[PDB]
Amino acid sequence: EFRIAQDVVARENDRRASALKEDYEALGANLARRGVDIEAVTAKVEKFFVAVPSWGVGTGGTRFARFPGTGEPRGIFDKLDDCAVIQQLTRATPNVSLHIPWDKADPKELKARGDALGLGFDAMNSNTFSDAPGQAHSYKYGSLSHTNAATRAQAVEHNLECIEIGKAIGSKALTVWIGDGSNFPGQSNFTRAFERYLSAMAEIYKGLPDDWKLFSEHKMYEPAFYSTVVQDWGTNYLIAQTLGPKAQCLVDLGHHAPNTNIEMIVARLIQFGKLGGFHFNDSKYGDDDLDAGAIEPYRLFLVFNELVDAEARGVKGFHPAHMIDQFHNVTDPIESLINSANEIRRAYAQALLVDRAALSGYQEDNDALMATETLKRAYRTDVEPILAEARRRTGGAVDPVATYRASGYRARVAAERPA
Amino acid sequence: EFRIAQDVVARENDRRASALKEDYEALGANLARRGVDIEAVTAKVEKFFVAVPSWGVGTGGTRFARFPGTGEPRGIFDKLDDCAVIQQLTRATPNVSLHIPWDKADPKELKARGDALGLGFDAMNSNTFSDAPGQAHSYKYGSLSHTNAATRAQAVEHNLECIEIGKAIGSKALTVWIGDGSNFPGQSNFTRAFERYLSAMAEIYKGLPDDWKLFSEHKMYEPAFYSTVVQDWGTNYLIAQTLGPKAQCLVDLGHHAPNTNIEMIVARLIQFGKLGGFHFNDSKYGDDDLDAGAIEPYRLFLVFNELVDAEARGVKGFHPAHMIDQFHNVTDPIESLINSANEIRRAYAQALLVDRAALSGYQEDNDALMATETLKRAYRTDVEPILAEARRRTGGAVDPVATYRASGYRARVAAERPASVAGGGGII
Amino acid sequence: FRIAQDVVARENDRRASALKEDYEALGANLARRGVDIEAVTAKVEKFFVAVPSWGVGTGGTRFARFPGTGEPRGIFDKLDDCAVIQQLTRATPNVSLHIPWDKADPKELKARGDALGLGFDAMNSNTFSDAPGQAHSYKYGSLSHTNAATRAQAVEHNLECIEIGKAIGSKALTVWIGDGSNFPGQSNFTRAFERYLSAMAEIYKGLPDDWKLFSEHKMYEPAFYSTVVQDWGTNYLIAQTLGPKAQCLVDLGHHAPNTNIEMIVARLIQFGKLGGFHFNDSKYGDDDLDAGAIEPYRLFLVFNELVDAEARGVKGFHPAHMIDQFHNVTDPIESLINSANEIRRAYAQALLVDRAALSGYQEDNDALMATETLKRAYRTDVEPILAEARRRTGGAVDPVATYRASGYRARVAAERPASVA
Amino acid sequence: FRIAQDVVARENDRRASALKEDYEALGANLARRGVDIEAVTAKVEKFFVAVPSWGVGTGGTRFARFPGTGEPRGIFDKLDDCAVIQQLTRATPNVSLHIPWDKADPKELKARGDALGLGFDAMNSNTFSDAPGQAHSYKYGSLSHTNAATRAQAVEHNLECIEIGKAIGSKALTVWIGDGSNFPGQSNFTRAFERYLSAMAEIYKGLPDDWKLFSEHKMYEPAFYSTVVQDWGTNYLIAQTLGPKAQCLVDLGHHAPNTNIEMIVARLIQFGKLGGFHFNDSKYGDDDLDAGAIEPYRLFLVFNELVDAEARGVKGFHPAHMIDQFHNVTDPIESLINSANEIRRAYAQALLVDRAALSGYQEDNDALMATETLKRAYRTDVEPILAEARRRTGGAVDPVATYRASGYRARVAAERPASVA
Ligand SMILES: O=C(CO)[C@H](O)[C@H](O)[C@H](O)CO
Ligand SMILES: O=C(CO)[C@H](O)[C@H](O)[C@H](O)CO
Ligand SMILES: O=C(CO)[C@H](O)[C@H](O)[C@H](O)CO
Ligand SMILES: O=C(CO)[C@H](O)[C@H](O)[C@H](O)CO
Ligand SMILES: [Mn+2]
Ligand SMILES: [Mn+2]
Ligand SMILES: [Mn+2]
Ligand SMILES: [Mn+2]
Ligand SMILES: [Mn+2]
Ligand SMILES: [Mn+2]
Ligand SMILES: [Mn+2]
Ligand SMILES: [Mn+2]
Repeated sequence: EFRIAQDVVARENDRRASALKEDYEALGANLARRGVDIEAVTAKVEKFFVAVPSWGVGTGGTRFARFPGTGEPRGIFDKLDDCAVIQQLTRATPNVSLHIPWDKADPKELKARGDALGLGFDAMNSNTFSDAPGQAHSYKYGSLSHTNAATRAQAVEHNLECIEIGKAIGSKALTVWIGDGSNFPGQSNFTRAFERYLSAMAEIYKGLPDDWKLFSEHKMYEPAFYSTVVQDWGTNYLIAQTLGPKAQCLVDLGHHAPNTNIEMIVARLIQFGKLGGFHFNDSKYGDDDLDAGAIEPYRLFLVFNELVDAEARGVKGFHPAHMIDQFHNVTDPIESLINSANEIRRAYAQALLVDRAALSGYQEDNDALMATETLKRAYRTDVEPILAEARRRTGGAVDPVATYRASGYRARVAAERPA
Repeated sequence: EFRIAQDVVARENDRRASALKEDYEALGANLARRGVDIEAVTAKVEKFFVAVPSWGVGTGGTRFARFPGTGEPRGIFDKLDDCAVIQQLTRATPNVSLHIPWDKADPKELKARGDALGLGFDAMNSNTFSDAPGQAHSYKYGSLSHTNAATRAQAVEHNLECIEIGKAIGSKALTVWIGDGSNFPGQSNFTRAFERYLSAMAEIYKGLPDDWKLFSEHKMYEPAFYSTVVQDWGTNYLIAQTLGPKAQCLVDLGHHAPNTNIEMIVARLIQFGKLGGFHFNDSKYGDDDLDAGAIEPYRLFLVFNELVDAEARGVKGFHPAHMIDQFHNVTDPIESLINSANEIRRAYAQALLVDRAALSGYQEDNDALMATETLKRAYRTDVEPILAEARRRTGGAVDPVATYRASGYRARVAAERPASVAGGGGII
Repeated sequence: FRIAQDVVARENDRRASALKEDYEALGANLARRGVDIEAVTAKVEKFFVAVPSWGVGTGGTRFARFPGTGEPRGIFDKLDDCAVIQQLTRATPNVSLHIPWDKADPKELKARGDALGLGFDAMNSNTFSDAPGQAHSYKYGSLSHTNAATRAQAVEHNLECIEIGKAIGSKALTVWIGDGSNFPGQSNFTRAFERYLSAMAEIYKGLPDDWKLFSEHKMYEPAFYSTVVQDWGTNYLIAQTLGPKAQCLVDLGHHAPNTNIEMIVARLIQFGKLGGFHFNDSKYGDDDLDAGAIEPYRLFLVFNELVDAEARGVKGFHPAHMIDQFHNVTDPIESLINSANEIRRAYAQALLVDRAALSGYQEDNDALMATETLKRAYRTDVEPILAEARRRTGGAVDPVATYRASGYRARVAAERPASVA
Repeated sequence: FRIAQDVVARENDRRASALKEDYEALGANLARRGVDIEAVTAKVEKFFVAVPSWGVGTGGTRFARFPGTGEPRGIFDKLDDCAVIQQLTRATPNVSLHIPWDKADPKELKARGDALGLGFDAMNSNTFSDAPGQAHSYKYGSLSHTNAATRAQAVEHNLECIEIGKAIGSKALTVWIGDGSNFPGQSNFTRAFERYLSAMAEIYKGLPDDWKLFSEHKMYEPAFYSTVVQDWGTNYLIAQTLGPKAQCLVDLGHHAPNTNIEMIVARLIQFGKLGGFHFNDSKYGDDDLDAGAIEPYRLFLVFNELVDAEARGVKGFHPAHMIDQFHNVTDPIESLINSANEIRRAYAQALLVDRAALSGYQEDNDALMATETLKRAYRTDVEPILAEARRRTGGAVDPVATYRASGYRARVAAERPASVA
């Protein structure tokens, strides 16, 4: 089934075919003059996939308010339908990231709906940062690192339940992000809290399938405003190293202190084999969770530069999980996810254009200016023609958002869904 | 009416009177050696008041979750009852700051309850950063600076109603904080958006009584994550200067960029007569809204040092409004507000101890070390005996939190009020 | 000609074919977007940014300085090097001088400038360091120093900068001082600012009718607790207090972490106090790195505000543009060349924004299409436009490549002795 | 004795009465709190922090240096000044040397220290600046430089620092380098780190059995885009990779804005890699200001983690403590005196925390009482304890007051030639 009529996609592609051909051939010639085969780039671009968050499909909110749009998805099933649109048009988001209990539903049915829509499932995400009605023990003061044994046990059990749901739908990993920390100095004993967390995570690791990975996600602050147990990549490394080979670190771009060189963290984790994956988004102040690349596109390019370099250096067994973790508070969630996915492919595409041989020589000779200009020659390249062509060739739209709007999908779901 | 039994307050004071006497006399002796009359300090401390937020007595939350405790207040009347407890035990929070429409209710009943509890009302707070039921225009894309004329008018009308409610209950000011801003470059035109805001505020200004003040509150970010119309004190000054004499700037401690020298902003606003008031709280990362002084007590003291210095050299009827703006997500709201009000008086008391004459000399001599040590000599002084004696002398408790727990108030209201349920904040 | 014309010719010819292909390709793409590439190029070749005299020599940190070969011996050598930057980029016809660093006979300075085809931008005073034979030290401040005689000495220095500037063609004085404190209590915030205001008022009195006085704010460094002119708020208060000739200068790296700098620019323009810019890039503090090397989009967003001002028809809006950078690990001339290029790049992209469409998306609160309208311009590779603008005006298609081909650095290295103490 | 004993005695007697009153009052308050003031004073008397040789001279920024009078020139003058701090505070018996700044015949250094009653803490290498005659420049790095010969030169310099240290009684080498990049792409993060690790392994081999090697992380400066040893995470990787003798040194002002530093301290202690501390305070960057002059509570919280660690009896816990500050606008000796004082103040308050009560409130999630339990200790004015500790150990009740009364600064000013006067 196709959420967006195929005739609309065809019509909107034909409407832009002429211009695209000119832009693509123009870029192809320019790249050839630079010794790059544009076909080789497009080929890799159409293979780059990033998972879409179920929680990004509906309108998000802040601690102050939530302003829903029309046709808000009623549950995980409506969310999957909307995710299908993103994948149909960008062809870059074949897998969906689920969050439990937000997306709790019959696993078998989730699998059926996913298969019918042509969608897969990425890492599962546990939730012990909020209480569910009728919950025996509250996570107000923590979960996996809570002082109360029963509360930790409950948190662990919930994570095991997430694993069970994931196994039913085809997921192969569990991402653990908790709000555990303190809001006041002295409230928590930093070391003891971390010891409890490590002990609890060891129990989850014990119940982790051998064809699964366990991802721990660090965050400097929020919901905890004084200290957070898994506060940065340093603590995260200690966790992954301590737990085992199947445990790795997940880097969410917006979870770092102001001015942090995030691309270096990525490099460090790769070198020591603990870079499990990414949670893509952009920010300017805190964990803003804005559309990827909308604030600092160069930074996004530099992160991918490290990923591509890893391959170039011959790093092996390197297959980071890529996921978008965003909240869309003032835009059509589907549109933002579409352009965010496009932006991630944009950064990846530019990273592929870096002349590694040239860069290597400038680094060795300490020619900083030419080294940075070598990175810029790649970043400054407008790879949109490649992104559009990759989409067109794989059943997607030349201009996803334009086709999305031309289809009238939002008004359609608005009529189908309550207000 | 006494929310907390007088016998309990008396009992809990007698239990600690002996130790207090010793500490107070020791401190009095130390201050005397320093040429300071402990009695003069206590006399001023007894008269220092800071407004408590009504939204502060209820458990707060984050965008990820809210964990309500037992006996959560149902509405403004329950909240007023709880604020009465903070005032009775600390004697430092006689006025409550209301937020509309969270606390909307009959002005006669509000004023009636306040009077019976011995509570007054500080500045009113308007809410155009959220949508209420039946609202004709959404504030999703802004309010006073929204591109839609009808929306701006609706926001203006709401503020005018806030002034109306405040006039009926004895309030003398309106504080305006909005989330207006953008999450993406290009979404808003910085200039046009600010021009729209100024024009809307002008209409609100026209509705201000002659003895009222309009406080605009800046904030770097949240809920807007790319730009905010009233992002800092610079824009805030432009606003106040543009609107008029009754318009001044409100400084919320946790609303500044990382590493900002906040005490300097206070000085600058005072110098140009635009320091409307304060929103006290503490933080480490963003607008954490934590208990005042719990993270950086020295910074709080330094802010009060600017306030006391201005006071010491008599300036333009200088009387900024002091208010606490905090959310308590992991403690008993009443206890945190009690100790936060205490910390504010603590910083004030310490600022009073600064030898202004000596500091002035060291500043003119460019003796940086002695100048900073002059400040530290005051700050390092443990003024707790003063704070406790000030409380004891005015009908308060020597140890407020201790007295609060001994009274069993929380267990009491928990039994009278419906049980609560945890859930999310507005993440989805 | 600092750089041989035959070299510039040879290097341009070697790249003419590729430029033609890229420019014409870009031209067609722009035409399809309703934009005339010729109109963009015509404006780009006229965008100028002043080159800092202090940026031509290698810079350093409080830890060390690593000079390269052929470091300029004085201001005259610096002007010679600035001539290279202008000849190759054609985007830096004016130089910004710093007194006393560049103190010399005004007549000679002017003669060298005219000979090289260079002009002079705003003068820069220096009361953040002590010069020989000074009666009072600026250790504890200058224009805001508690000692009246020290403030007077600083005022006199600024007036002298104005006299030098008048003689050489300058029409503005930029004032940046380190005045502030490293400890709470060391300074009375208000009295220190009042002293500063009194001093600046005197300097203002020495301003010719057609001159401007620019005060430059900075959050910290050299002062590490408080700085008198710490941010744009205090800066606005200064400009408004002083008068019509007093305006604010914004140095990109002088703001608190995460500050929305483009908004400050918009605010100052709205109230007519945006005197000019000090361009550079940074990641941590006032790093003074090559413009656009760290955050190119932010640079573009700043220019988006500058172009919007013209779009909105702001009157008498002629901000001064100056590069304020230090080059610690690269050939200063090469960094200044590419930095000037980056600035023209951000400017050109700002010119490509479809303001009509943008205006529509803003009014309809279509945040996604509004930001995409900005991105469509920013994502455009305008390098061909920059290169064509240079070709037409006597510059180099690839400035740094041409600079390296000329062997200029090696030449001046043999002419200039390295300082030994 | 640098300071006349009669002056110390006279200034102590002058303030003995008030001290007795305050100490006794504090003793009674603590008594009521179940604490023996005598036990606290006894521990404070034994808390020592290394004074940096580079701390007694006036510091500066990249913009300027404003030397005071009697500036110490060379290590011998510096040791004489350091002796004044130790004599008056009795809290800084050991000095931290920096090579080559303090290079001199080891025998003479040892002799001079013994004569002044001063020992030597960790040695400090310097490959972040170039020395005269140096074969290879550290402009683009040192231990992680791409040029093999440059790395070898840096390794040898470090080995030389160990040799000097062994001769004077030092038992550790602290390695802080500016290695990094100012531009994206300039360095390959991983390869640069691999080169550093290989270089440090060589240095590690020259370590005696009883020596420690400390690596000090820093977010930025002098490198403004990336730094090889940028944070504690990379620092942990280094220490763990090198071996048991390698540990991490934490300099308070070397972290990103808002970083929870006390947590990093706890984490390093838990994994046995907390080598030591570099004390100072800051507000913006690596300001290197007097310890506790900006954020005294943060300093207390760091000591809370240290005192707790001992309370828990953690293994591998025995951190070195050193002051690493620069004094740009004060008498360096007075600042080091009051900084050492602040450090003992924070230590003393940490000793007052009721660990049993705290533990209870932590287990019961009573956040308010847990934090108040810390505040009850922090709010306590321990100055009487600090003053008494000094008085009882040969120091001054009021160090700075005694220092000024002695007229020391004027004395050395008359013995040492200033650049101009
Ligand atoms: O980033 C995170 C919270 O800050 C986690 O990944 C969450 O699970 C995700 O954002 C959904 O709330
Ligand atoms: O600080 C504020 C929001 O950040 C405003 O004062 C609010 O009105 C107050 O905090 C209540 O949410
Ligand atoms: O930016 C500044 C100092 O931070 C001023 O403009 C200086 O005068 C300039 O950078 C030269 O040092
Ligand atoms: O802190 C450091 C430099 O930032 C190192 O410890 C230095 O060796 C010390 O500060 C002396 O410059
Ligand atoms: Mn995430
Ligand atoms: Mn997040
Ligand atoms: Mn507030
Ligand atoms: Mn707030
Ligand atoms: Mn500048
Ligand atoms: Mn600067
Ligand atoms: Mn250090
Ligand atoms: Mn340092």
